[PDB]
Parts: sequence; structure tokens; C-alpha cells
Amino acid sequence: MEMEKEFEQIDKSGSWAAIYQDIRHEASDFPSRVAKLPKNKNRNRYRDVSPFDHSRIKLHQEDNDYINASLIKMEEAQRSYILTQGPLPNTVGHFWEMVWEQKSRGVVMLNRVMEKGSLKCAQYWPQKEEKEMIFEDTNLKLTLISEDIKSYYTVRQLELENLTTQETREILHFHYTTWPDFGVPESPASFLNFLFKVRESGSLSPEHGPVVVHCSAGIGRSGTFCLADTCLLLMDKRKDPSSVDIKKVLLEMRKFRMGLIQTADQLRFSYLAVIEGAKFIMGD
Ligand SMILES: O=C1NC[C@H]2CCN(C(=O)OCc3ccccc3)CC[C@H]12
Repeated sequence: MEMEKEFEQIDKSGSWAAIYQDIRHEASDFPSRVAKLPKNKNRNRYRDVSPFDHSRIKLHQEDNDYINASLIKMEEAQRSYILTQGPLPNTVGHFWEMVWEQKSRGVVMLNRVMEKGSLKCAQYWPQKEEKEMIFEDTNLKLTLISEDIKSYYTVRQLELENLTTQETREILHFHYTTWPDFGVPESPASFLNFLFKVRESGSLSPEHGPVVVHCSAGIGRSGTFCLADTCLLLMDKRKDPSSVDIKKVLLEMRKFRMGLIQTADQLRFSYLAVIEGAKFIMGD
């Protein structure tokens, strides 16, 4: 059923809360035993948001391999994402170790360091060229190379150096800075242009490791980003784009990380985003 007609039917009936609860009821439940070990308590921002054991990213070290991050592998779309929590003061070194070990080109950040007057993640990248950051626990150096500040987002070029081998790589930081404190954006136009700019960079392409995506918990905004990306890609691949079922794609993605899409308003925004994105590719 053409998802726009499905959209108008749920709007006119006001049944977004009912649709969302049905997804919550059908979603996969897999064990998260490593996340709940006592040694990992200070590695988790939220007690109720944990990676499944089968899809968790493992750090390459014998001491403690744990990070709150999941590999979302979308087989038909041929896209992979790592979804992770905003880094904590004691996990910033782990975060950059993961970027290095997974060969990621891009980091997508969908939150502000401070929102609603509280800290939603650590200040994990350098703010000035001449003040680099050293992570002694993982033996990495991070330098700001350049910064481009636009009205709805900021792009930064970073250099990550493995101090063990003296290899260096360029990482692109894509920072969406205007997600409102309450609810979701009124129009999806600035969000869709942000995805297109991430795509344009090469960060989502198969010649690199998976893109690293985060918000505060790594399920809400983060879920919206990868759901919209994957749905639009399937519409360009499938003989009949009308066959793309956003609820079925969300359930597939929830096999790899719990809780993706946190509210019925986030669900409606994802639809809205996918509906408006299809008109620029297929319509005019
Ligand atoms: O701001 C803009 N004006 C022209 C547009 C050209 C590329 N854009 C696009 O394809 O539209 C939505 C979308 C984004 C990703 C995938 C499918 C559809 C992003 C917005 C751009």
C-alpha cells in the first residue's frame, strides 16, 4: 500500500500511537548478557538501552572488549551502520578505538553536547586546531583539521593517528545541530539535505567501514537516520518502489539493536521524511 496513502489514513484516524505500540509488541528480544556484567556498569549511559550479544561491536583488546554499540547489517539494501550511545567521560578512548578498528570514514552526531540543561554526551572531539586530544588508554591522537559551520549542520575534518604504528586517517564529522529540544522537526527538508550531504561524502559507501551514528542513547534520532536512508535506497533498487514497507524495514533493523524509533512522533517523522524524499527522486 503506497505509504503516503497509509500516512493520510493514520493521520485522519489519529492512530500513530496504536501503530507504534504494534511495532513495540512484534520487536525482537535477544540477550544482552555482556552489557549487564558488573564490570561494564560505567560503560552504559542508560540501564534500559543495551546492545544484543549477537550484533555487539567488540573492541580488539583482551582486557575488556565491551562498548555500547551495535552493527545494523541491511542485506537487500547492501548498507551497514554502527549505532552507538553518545560517549561517556570514561568511554571516549573506546569510541575512537572502535572508529579506528572498524575502518569507518564518517561519524554522524544528531544531538548537542548540552540539551534541556543536562549533558547528553562528552565533548569527545577538539574545538581548536592547535589543541589536539590524546587518549592514553587506547594510544590515539585526534586533531581538528577544518570546520564548516552552516545554519542546520556543521562538517569537520579530523585526523586520527594510531600512536602505536604512526598510521593516520581522515575522519569526517557530520553534526546535525538543530534537532529541537522537544518533539521532532516540523519539516524534514533540513534532515533530508543532511543525509544527502553524508552520502555525497563517501561515508556510507562499501569501500569504507560502516558509518558510526549516535545521539544520546543511539536508538531514537539515530534510528530515524538509518531507517530513512535504507528505505530511500530500496526505492531506487526495487522494480516497484511502492513495495517498500517502512514498518517491515524498522522490524528488520530492530533485530540488530533494541528500541529504534523512541516515540510515535519519531515514527510519523520517518514516514514524512521517506514520503517527501521519494518526490525528489520519482516525482519532479
Ligand atoms: O536540499 C536539497 N535540494 C536538492 C536535493 C538533492 C538531494 N537530496 C535529495 O535527494 O532529496 C531528499 C533525499 C535525500 C536522500 C535520499 C533521497 C532523497 C537532498 C536534498 C537536496
